[PDB]
Amino acid sequence: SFVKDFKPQALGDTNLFKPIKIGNNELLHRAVIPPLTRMRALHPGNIPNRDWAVEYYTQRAQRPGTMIITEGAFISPQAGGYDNAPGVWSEEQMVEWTKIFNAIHEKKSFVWVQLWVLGWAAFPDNLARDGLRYDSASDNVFMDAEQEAKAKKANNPQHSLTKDEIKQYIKEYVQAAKNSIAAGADGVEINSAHGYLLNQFLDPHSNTRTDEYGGSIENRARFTLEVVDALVEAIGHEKVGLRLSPYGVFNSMSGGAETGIVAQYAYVAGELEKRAKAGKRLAFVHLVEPRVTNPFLTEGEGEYEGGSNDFVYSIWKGPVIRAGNFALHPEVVREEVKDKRTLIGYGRFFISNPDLVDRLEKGLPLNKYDRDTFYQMSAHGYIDYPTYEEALKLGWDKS
Ligand SMILES: Cc1cc2nc3c(=O)[nH]c(=O)nc-3n(C[C@H](O)[C@H](O)[C@H](O)COP(=O)(O)O)c2cc1C
Repeated sequence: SFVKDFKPQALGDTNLFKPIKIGNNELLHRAVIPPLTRMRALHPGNIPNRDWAVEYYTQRAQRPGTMIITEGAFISPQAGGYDNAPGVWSEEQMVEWTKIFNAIHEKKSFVWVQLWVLGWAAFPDNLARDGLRYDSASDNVFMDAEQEAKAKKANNPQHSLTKDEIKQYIKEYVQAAKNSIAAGADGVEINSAHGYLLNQFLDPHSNTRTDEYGGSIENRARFTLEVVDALVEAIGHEKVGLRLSPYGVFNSMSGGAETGIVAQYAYVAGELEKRAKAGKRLAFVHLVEPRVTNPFLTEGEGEYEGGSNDFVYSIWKGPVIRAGNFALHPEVVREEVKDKRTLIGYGRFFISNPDLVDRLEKGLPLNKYDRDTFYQMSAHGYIDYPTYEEALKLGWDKS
């Protein structure tokens, strides 16, 4: 069915539908598909689903000039920990990724691959199964109760990365970025948000190191900046974007309770723009909004008013994508896009509406999303959401 008490608003007379150039890509509009894990990848091998992947993406790449940011993908075996999330380190993985990339392109849309590294968010059992470590910045702070229960049951303790293992992850980043480009992706996105490894180093609560990787705004931000600097040399700055979540609390991150949280992030921005002046300006900066501090909280739940993302605009002068409870607040997006370099990432509503863009343009009703199939091994709740026409044919009230 459609969203019940939702009063849609046509957004075609806004900047959301004005073209803009991101990297080498020329989008026909500014409503992007943010990275979304759906757990349909095949085990073993973390192979992208060969039965439904192309169809799912293809349905979403229907409105021409759309920028699609893929589900997070592990850059390596030690970077993962989820059996059904896809990888981007093997041939078997890349063969299926090329098919995907082609279909999106055939529909005249673009595709950026999110490079993923779990850190303490990965299941220790899975890693221990395959003889892998349970990595993280520190080893005297854990994610949560069950995460430590799992870790010990499987006798796979949290391991503080050495400077050499940190370098190894950087190797793995470059390579994954190359195979993504080599396979035909328009560029990659560095996931340095939602509490995964990179964020785990940025954050003062999770990072209690004393070396060159801990102890100061400069040191915490070091691992993140070294990936940006490594990927920029391997595939070029206009094929590299960074995703951050300043006020995120997901996966045990500090957020607005950390009095120095803003200073930590203003520092990352300042350095990104520094490089921008040196010619090397990243394709974008993706920003998860405080509106949502936890993706698995209903729209409206986990809203942080004590903080804002606006400060980034003062430092970074490039394109900035914003994701966070925008679908049901067109009146908010209206104001937000009045700014000239801002894109809106729609997540939960891009799952249920493969034709979201047109619905957004025309202020047409939205399809309710089924929270239960987000992470299901099924095609249902995956590729079977109907477009407006079909919902009308189904009679989701209007026959
Ligand atoms: C099913 C699901 C999976 C997600 N997977 C990822 C992920 O792989 N990486 C990422 O950084 N964000 C992920 N997100 C967060 C989205 O990118 C987006 O920021 C979030 O849904 C908030 O926007 P919304 O209100 O439009 O959904 C996910 C969200 C959902 C609901």
